[PDB]
Amino acid sequence: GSMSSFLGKWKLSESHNFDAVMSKLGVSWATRQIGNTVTPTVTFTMDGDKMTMLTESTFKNLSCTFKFGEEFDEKTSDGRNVKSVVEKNSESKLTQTQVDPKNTTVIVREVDGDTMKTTVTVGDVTAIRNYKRLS
Ligand SMILES: CCCCC/C=C\C/C=C\C/C=C\C/C=C\CCCC(=O)O
Repeated sequence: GSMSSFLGKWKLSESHNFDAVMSKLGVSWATRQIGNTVTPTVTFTMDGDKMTMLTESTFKNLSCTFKFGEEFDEKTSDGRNVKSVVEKNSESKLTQTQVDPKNTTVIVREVDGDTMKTTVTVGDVTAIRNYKRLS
């Protein structure tokens, strides 16, 4: 219920054009390289009206918890302090916009069966990241 398809765990399987989006984010060379190697595992759980998305890689394990529509501060993996809002588009889709003062990153995550497609957009640049559902 409310993001039922999002519940559970997810491992990255493919990433296309990701160095473009986060060169544009000014992510350092070194953190970008790690971004291009590691395959995070994100977990969602819905807990009442608050959803939590945990990301686990060898780099960092970050997690954050949000109401939909409700702005909230966040530290990104790379280290930018951003103001985020996650909107519910549908039951199989949500959209996390991330505002720092240099750029705004929009992150569409969309569940379709065993795939969650994560589209990441900074201005005119776009990367797509697919996660295969675990178990
Ligand atoms: C612990 C984080 C692991 C991710 C890779 C590590 C570093 C990459 C560096 C910067 C990434 C910065 C911005 C990209 C914005 C959103 C990506 C999350 C999409 C997803 O949910 O796939």
